[PDB]
Amino acid sequence: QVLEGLDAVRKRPGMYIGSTDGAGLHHLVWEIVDNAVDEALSGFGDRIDVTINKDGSLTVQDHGRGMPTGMHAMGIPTVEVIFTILHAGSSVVNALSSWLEVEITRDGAVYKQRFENGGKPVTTLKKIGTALKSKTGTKVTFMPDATIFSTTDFKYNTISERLNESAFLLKNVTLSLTDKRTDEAIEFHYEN
Ligand SMILES: Cc1cc(C)cc(-c2cc(NC(=O)[C@H]3COCCO3)[nH]n2)c1
Repeated sequence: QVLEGLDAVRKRPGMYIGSTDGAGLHHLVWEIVDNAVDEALSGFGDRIDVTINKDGSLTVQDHGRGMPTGMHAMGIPTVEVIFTILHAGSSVVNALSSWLEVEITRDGAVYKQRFENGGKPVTTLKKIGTALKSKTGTKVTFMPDATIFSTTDFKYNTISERLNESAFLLKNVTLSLTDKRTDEAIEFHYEN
């Protein structure tokens, strides 16, 4: 198993997300959402909020355990390793984004790391604030690289359908979509 940098993804994006059109663009969304969904499947967090931001970026927030806030080797944050080392999901999105921010909440603290220009870290994982001890979760916001995708316009209906389906499969978890470009909004939740 050979590890690679994010440059490898950028030179061969089709190999990881299939294409660089609308389908490939939305694959980025699926990757980030599936992480939140996987966490909820394990029973952590009961709502997953997706927001299409006005600047074109997209936000996914869950209330699971939060990504690891600890250190890897050489003082490098565990989360930075996940977002910058290709084990060939998260790193792929980061590599194909002009910028990405990840915010982690756990143990009364709120941490944040920011990446730019294809996943280059411009900060470390720094504590930016505090929260209630019970509050946990992960928030990821990314701006897809316009120099890679033929379209960077997220389609509300496409994402809405995918979240609806994810909600039906999860059960007892609320999935929401909010379009800040049009003020459109919707929520999905299926009981059992
Ligand atoms: C939106 C999004 C994006 C990413 C990369 C991870 C996650 C995420 C990851 C997790 N859970 C974890 O990372 C687990 C990993 O095992 C220790 C406890 O935390 N919940 N949510 C959510």
